[PDB]
Amino acid sequence: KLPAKRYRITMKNLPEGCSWQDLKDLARENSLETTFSSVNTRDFDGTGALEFPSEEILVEALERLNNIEFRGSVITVERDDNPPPIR
Repeated sequence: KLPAKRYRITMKNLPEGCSWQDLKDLARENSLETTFSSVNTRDFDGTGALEFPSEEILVEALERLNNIEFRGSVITVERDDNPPPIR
């Protein structure tokens, strides 16, 4: 796989109305502070994205959120780095 110089991750398999406020609530309550959040309600893809101020919370929250049962659905988190081109 490729490296990553950030502290953000994306969620998948989360077909719920969990909005920025929701994910932010559970995140902060689960010992995970985030500075940025985002979700996709426009479609039924059930995928979100969160970011932490530090890497410690990112790796921890990622390993603590990765593969989790919620509302009868198994949600998973995976980092996705998409930096700019070389030009």
